[PDB]
Amino acid sequence: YHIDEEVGFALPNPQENLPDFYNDWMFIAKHLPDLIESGQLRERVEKLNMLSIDHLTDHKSQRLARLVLGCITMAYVWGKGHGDVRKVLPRNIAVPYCQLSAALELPPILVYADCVLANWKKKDPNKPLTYENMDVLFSFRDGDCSKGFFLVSLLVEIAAASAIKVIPTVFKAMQMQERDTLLKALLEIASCLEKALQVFHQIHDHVNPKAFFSVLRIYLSGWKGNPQLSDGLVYEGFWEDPKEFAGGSAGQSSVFQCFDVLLGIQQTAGGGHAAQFLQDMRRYMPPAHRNFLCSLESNPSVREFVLSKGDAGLREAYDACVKALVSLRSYHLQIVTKYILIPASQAKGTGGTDLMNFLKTVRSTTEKSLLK
Ligand SMILES: Cc1ccc(NC(=O)Nc2cc([C@H]3C[C@H]3C(=O)O)ccc2N(CC(C)C)C2CCCCC2)cc1
Repeated sequence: YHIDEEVGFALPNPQENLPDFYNDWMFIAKHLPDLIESGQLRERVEKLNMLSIDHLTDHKSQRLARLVLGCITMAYVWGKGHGDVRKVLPRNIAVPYCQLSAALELPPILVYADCVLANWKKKDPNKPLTYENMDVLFSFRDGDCSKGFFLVSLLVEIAAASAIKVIPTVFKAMQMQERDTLLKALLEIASCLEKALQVFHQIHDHVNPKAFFSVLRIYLSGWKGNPQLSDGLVYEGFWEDPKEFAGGSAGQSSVFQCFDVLLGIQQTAGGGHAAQFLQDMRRYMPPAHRNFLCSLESNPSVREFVLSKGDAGLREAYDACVKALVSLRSYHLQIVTKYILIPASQAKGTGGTDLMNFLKTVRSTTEKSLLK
């Protein structure tokens, strides 16, 4: 399922340099701030040779190439970020990008798995995974707080990895009827989820709201229900008609969904808009991680097991997990207020109110699953 013990859904030790064959791509991606500002970004993209993807032969080089092409694509479409957009992606980016995206089974737009899960390095390999020892590989504009937003997102993923590695213990304990082992597992998950909540606080240290809202959000925006590209984007030379794809959001994280699925909280049940969105966002996750979520829904229910045993210790450990999720969602809502709602007050579903209502629906659905 391509889940790492240490960093979870994050790509371990991402690749940083492509083969020299792709130098022309890497130069543009590494210089987005200068090229966007000077107005050379679009000219440089339009001057690119067509580069075959046949020199990208392992998962790490393909993932780096997707991140490179994805950042180039956002810079090309959105430009300087003030409404002068391009609705046609030139063939010499669109064709290799779409081919690579098909091989990796991801849509041809920058997604969370590119610009967070694969967009990072350790400064010192001998030091731990702390903010001070980490950097991103690509940013869009000087002052866009991309390092802070991407790395804090990644730090939440790494924190969650401590809980994700316990999930097999949970199902093995239910299968083997190991009550004490299951109780310890559920409590360990809840403890890790509250430590993940502590990581959330780091966003205030590294991301300021004006920069995030007015700059970074622009470059992460997509072309699904977006009035600036109402029919989607033309991937020139690959598909004739434009296609719509959503921009990035926290709902693309597998961490956002996997614990609800583990605990039997049915966030994708029904035809409601929140459910449909979370189902649709699975298409924006790496296929192995989609598969992991699907396997969790097919396993015997943790929730029915705990409810069937007349075990107040099991129910409370389960409830500790649920409350931890509820806290996480509530802090998530505070982030929406500080980083979106308030900056806005001075694309369909992108509106801060729609984002707010979505998280409130999710948090309510989580609260409903409390046993007592
Ligand atoms: C392409 C792309 C897509 C997404 C992202 N990373 C992002 O969105 N992180 C995020 C955003 C919001 C706010 C805007 C509203 C939302 O999108 O729901 C709240 C919380 C978070 N996390 C932890 C934070 C403390 C940084 C998320 C919360 C769920 C688990 C992962 C981290 C980066 C690039």
